[PDB]
Order: sequence, then structure tokens, then C-alpha cells
Amino acid sequence: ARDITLLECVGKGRYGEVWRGSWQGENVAVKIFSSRDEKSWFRETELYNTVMLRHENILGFIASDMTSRHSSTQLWLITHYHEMGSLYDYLQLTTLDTVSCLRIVLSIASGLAHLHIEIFGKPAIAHRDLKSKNILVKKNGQCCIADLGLAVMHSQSTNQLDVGNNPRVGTKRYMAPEVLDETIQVDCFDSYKRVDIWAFGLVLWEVARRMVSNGIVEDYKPPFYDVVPNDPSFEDMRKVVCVDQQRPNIPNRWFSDPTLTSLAKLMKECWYQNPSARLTALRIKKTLTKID
Amino acid sequence: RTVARDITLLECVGKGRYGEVWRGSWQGENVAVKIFSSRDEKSWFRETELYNTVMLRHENILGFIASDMTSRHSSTQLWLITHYHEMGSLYDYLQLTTLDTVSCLRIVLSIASGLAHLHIEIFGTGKPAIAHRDLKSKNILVKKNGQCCIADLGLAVMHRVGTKRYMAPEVLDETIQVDCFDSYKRVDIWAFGLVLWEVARRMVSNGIVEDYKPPFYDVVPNDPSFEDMRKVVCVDQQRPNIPNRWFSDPTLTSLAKLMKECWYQNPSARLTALRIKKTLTKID
Ligand SMILES: COc1cc(-c2cncc(-c3ccc(C4CCN(C)CC4)cc3)c2C)cc(OC)c1OC
Ligand SMILES: COc1cc(-c2cncc(-c3ccc(C4CCN(C)CC4)cc3)c2C)cc(OC)c1OC
Ligand SMILES: COc1cc(-c2cncc(-c3ccc(C4CCN(C)CC4)cc3)c2C)cc(OC)c1OC
Ligand SMILES: COc1cc(-c2cncc(-c3ccc(C4CCN(C)CC4)cc3)c2C)cc(OC)c1OC
Repeated sequence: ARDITLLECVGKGRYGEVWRGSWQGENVAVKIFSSRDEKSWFRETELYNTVMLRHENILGFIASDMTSRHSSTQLWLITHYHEMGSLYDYLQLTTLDTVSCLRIVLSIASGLAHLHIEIFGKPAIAHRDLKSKNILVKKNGQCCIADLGLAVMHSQSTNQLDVGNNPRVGTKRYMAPEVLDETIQVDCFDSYKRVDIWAFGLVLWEVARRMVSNGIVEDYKPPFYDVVPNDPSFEDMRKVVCVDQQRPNIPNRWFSDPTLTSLAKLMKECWYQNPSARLTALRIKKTLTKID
Repeated sequence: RTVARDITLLECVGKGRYGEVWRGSWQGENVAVKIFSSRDEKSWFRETELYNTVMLRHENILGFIASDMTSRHSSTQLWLITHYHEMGSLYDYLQLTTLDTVSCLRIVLSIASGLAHLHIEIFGTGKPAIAHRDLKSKNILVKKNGQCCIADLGLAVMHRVGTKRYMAPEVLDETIQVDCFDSYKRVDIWAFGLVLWEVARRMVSNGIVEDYKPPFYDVVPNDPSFEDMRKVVCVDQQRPNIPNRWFSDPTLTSLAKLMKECWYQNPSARLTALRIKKTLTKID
């Protein structure tokens, strides 16, 4: 049984469209890529060829298709469906307790360490577009990382780095200093891992804002909401992150709560301008495993 | 809307190291389904990457329908779906069938037409230049209208090794200029000249025809080694035999000349696919 029914559109953007569909009686997600993003479709397909990519905290792959008649091409990705939506959606109108906040951020750290660490198989993988819209929320209170169209792969045993062919760049709001100032070392796998760590720290901040302590919580805001225009340009982000050396502010109410005090320390160790000073994904996972 | 993806696999029409090809049915319509071996996964990726870059559409190119990747419990399944040609490969067809002047010319001009379409860069939104890198009579299909189409872009390059029996001298002696796209066109032209020879042998003249044989059948073993081929093609500089009977027939006399000008040791002396088309249009 291969047939799918497209039932409702759950997202439309420059990327294309995502539909809730039905397959063998179950919900699936069907992404139809824009022509503009054909190189993301092919990269995501290369990544999902890897059987040992499968993980609790990585969006589950069902199929990939490229179809054509005459001069028209359609590009399809079929995945598991998460009806709670993205972490971005979820944080807009839910607050968290300690247990839920740590479960979410540990699950994302678990997914990211699974990507970064080679299995001897699954190459080491850097994502390059980590953000709260690219994380889905699951009914077990864990999350899974989505969108491997920009990913970079590295194999330690063979000294092979595969940066793919995709002129797409990461989401501007989440770009590390070395991406915004274009000094990143493009032939260095560790450089791409460190870009993911920066973005992870931003997602940690977005989540922690929504965790209640002492009867107080912050409203959902995206990273740098206070310092850049709506719909910030590459140069807008370069100004605040590289010129102004801005980092997200830590609300002072966090310092009364031991959990949020520990999280503030962790996100600050994701945000050093020196990429080599940043924590590893494995260290973040070990730190979050110890925090309560 | 309903997205009907079910394909009924009806009969296996090919099995090899590459995997399998099946005649299949989608929505009442025959399709061909290549199911890739794990050995040959990179051929699926390369053909899929090429079609994601340029949707080739030509009478003499096998028609693309789909690339499908399906997650299994323990493996990834890779299918390429194309038009189905019930007459099968030119290799298959030549075993039994003999040709007359009109059919022989229609076959070889259709292959040259496909090959020139691959080779040529077209500007606009056009196509990059493409070299095939594994041209042979098993990678050409026969159509009911008497024309052929070129198949298998798993080794194609845009601007696994080729089949050893069809390798040009510069591939066998490792002198090929690998940073020069024209080098890869010239390797295809060599292979084209061998396919021309295979087809010409099956053209009847004055009641005479040669039996089907693959190129170099009289000088190398079955599944020749790289070294077997190097010694024939590079060291001794042998070329396929032209029978005397061809020189009584004006079509086969012209085709002998053409195939000679695809087999020069010096790759830059070989005819271009566009020049081969022009020559073929002036025969008969
Ligand atoms: C993959 O292959 C086959 C596909 C199909 C097929 C099935 N549904 C819909 C379509 C379709 C409709 C509309 C557009 C365009 C039209 C103009 N503009 C507005 C953009 C949209 C594109 C595509 C097709 C082509 C049929 C086939 O054979 C009958 C195929 O061949 C096996
Ligand atoms: C990020 O990337 C991909 C994501 C998905 C995906 C998978 N499950 C569920 C969803 C989803 C469903 C519903 C809502 C919302 C809709 C409106 N409101 C806010 C309530 C609920 C949001 C999101 C998505 C978008 C699939 C993908 O590919 C098939 C993705 O690309 C890799
Ligand atoms: C995913 O996988 C396979 C799909 C198909 C297939 C089946 N029905 C319809 C389609 C279709 C084509 C094109 C559009 C257009 C129409 C609207 N326009 C504005 C944009 C989109 C819609 C639908 C397809 C592509 C066949 C397959 O096998 C032969 C598939 O598996 C390889
Ligand atoms: C070289 O490469 C590819 C070829 C094909 C392909 C396309 N049409 C028809 C065929 C075929 C059908 C039927 C017979 C036989 C059946 C028994 N008897 C009656 C003699 C003839 C042979 C061959 C094939 C093999 C598809 C491919 O991919 C999907 C190929 O790979 C790119």
C-alpha cells in the first residue's frame, strides 16, 4: 500500500507546503517543495538514505519522491505527522513547569548529539538550520528535529567532508556570528557543529522564557525580538550579533530558580564569539541530564 | 486529492549486479521500474541528482517518470521509474533481427540525435552539457517507431566505472584529461562507434549479413579484464574488423568511414555527435 490522501494544508511558505495526509489509515505529513528549494529536497533525501539516522528525537522518514511529466517536476517528502505542531507554535500559548521544560530541552539535546556523533553506520551530521519552527512537539512531551535540507556530513574513518550543493543559508535570526560575518571556515566540520550549538542556545532561551517560576513567566518572543526589525535582514542580524555583540537578555527572575539559573549558565556557554569555546552537544546533553 | 503511488510489478525483464528491472503498471499504463541493488545505490543518486537539475525531455532519451526512496525496517529501497519499451534493448533486438538500409540508418541517426542532445549545452531555462560515460547496446532501447532511446544516466557527468569492453584507449591507459569536460564527450564518441559497428553488421547487403557479436569478440575473453582490453586497444591498437562485403554497399561503405572517425587514438581527432548527425543525414 503506497497511496496517500492529502487532507489539509498545515503550512505554506517560501519552502513550499506541508499537508496532513492519510497513509495505511494513519496521519502522515507530506511536504511539497518549492522549485526554489530543489537542492534542499535532494540533500534531505541523501540524509534519510542513512538507516542509522532513525532516532526518537529526529523526524521519522517514510518516503521521498521526485515526479515529472513534460516540463513540470514535483518534489515530495513523506514523514511522521506530529499534530501538536512545532515548538514555535506550542510555546505561543502554553507555559511549562520544570519537568516539561527539562524534558523538551533534553530531548532536543539528545537529537542534536545523535546528529553530531558518528556511528561506525551514520556519518557525523551538522544541521545548519536549527530553530524552534524546525522542532516538532510529540504527545510524550519530547521533541524531534526536522529539516535536514542544509545538513553537512563528515566521516572520521575516511576523512570525508560532504558539504553538499545548496546555496540556501540558515534562518537569519539564528545565524552564529561567524555565519553573519562570513568568516566561518567552510572546509572544517567542527565549524558547522559550533553553528548548531549557537542556534541551540537560542532555542534554550526561547523555551526557558516559558517556564514558570515563583508565579512569573515571560511572553513568547523570538531571539533578538527587541533589537532588530520585524523580518530582519542578514545585515540587520550582523549589526546586532557582530557589531553590537548582543546576546539575548537573561530575565532577572531566573536567578531565584535553580533550574533556570543552570539553564542561563548553559545557554551563555553556547554563545561565545569564539566558536571553539562553545560546549559540545554531548556535554549539553550530560549537563541537562544532571539538572532538575 | 488522492496521490496514487501503487505500481503493480508484473514481470522481471532484467536482473544483474545493478538490481532488477520490472515491467509495471501505473493507472493502466506500462512503466519500467529499476530496483537498485545496494551495490549500485550511487547510480540512483547520480541519475536523480541530474534530473533534479535538468528535466531532460527528448525523443531519443529514455523518458523519466519518477525517483522513489522508501524506508524499510532495516534498509532503504530505491526505484527509478521510466517509460516502458516493450521491444527491449538494441543488444536484445540485434540478436535475432536483421536490418535494411532504412532501418539501420533510422536506428543509428536516432542514437546520434540522443547523444548530441546530451552533449550540447543550451542557454536560458536550457540544459548543461552531459556526458553519458557508459554508452553501449544494452543501454539503448528500441521503440515501435523504429527509433531508439539512450538509457542509464547513473555515471553521467554535467558541465562504478564504464563497461570495460567499450572503454576508449585514454581510459584504459589512464591518460584521459579528467579536468576537461570535452574528454568525456570523446569517450562517448568512441563507444558510439562500437555501437555503430554492432548495428551495421546486422544490415543485409547482397544477401549477406554478419551474426551478432559484441565489439572485440574475436580478441578478448567474455568479461574481459581491464588489462585484456588495454593490450588490445592501447598496446596493439586493434579496431573492430570491417568485412569486405561492406565495400559493395554504399551505406555500409559510408558507415565504415564514420566508425573509423570515432576510433582515432587521439581523442581530439574524433568526430563530434553533431558532425555524425550531419554525415548520417547525407547517407542515402
Ligand atoms: C509523474 O508522472 C505522471 C504524472 C501525472 C500527473 C498526475 N496528476 C497531476 C499531474 C499534473 C497536473 C497539473 C500540473 C501543472 C499544470 C500547470 N500549472 C498550473 C502547474 C501544475 C502538473 C502535473 C500529472 C502530470 C500523469 C502521468 O501520466 C498520465 C504521469 O506519467 C506516468
Ligand atoms: C519543519 O519541517 C517539517 C515539519 C513537518 C510537520 C510534521 N508534523 C506536523 C507538522 C505540523 C502540523 C500542524 C501544525 C499546526 C497548524 C496550525 N496550528 C499552529 C496548529 C497545528 C504545525 C506543524 C509539520 C509542519 C513535516 C515536514 O516534512 C514532511 C517538515 O519538513 C522536513
Ligand atoms: C509522491 O509519489 C508519487 C506521486 C505520483 C503522482 C500521483 N498522482 C498525482 C501526482 C501529482 C502530480 C502533480 C501535481 C501538481 C498539481 C497541482 N500543481 C499546482 C502542483 C502539483 C499533483 C499531483 C503525482 C506526482 C506518482 C508516483 O508514481 C508514478 C509517485 O511515486 C513515485
Ligand atoms: C538500460 O537501462 C534501463 C532500461 C529500462 C527498460 C525500459 N523499457 C523496457 C525494458 C525491457 C522490457 C522488456 C524486455 C524483454 C521482455 C522479454 N522479451 C519480450 C524480450 C524483451 C527487455 C527490456 C527495460 C529494461 C529501464 C530502466 O530503468 C527503469 C533502465 O535503467 C535506467
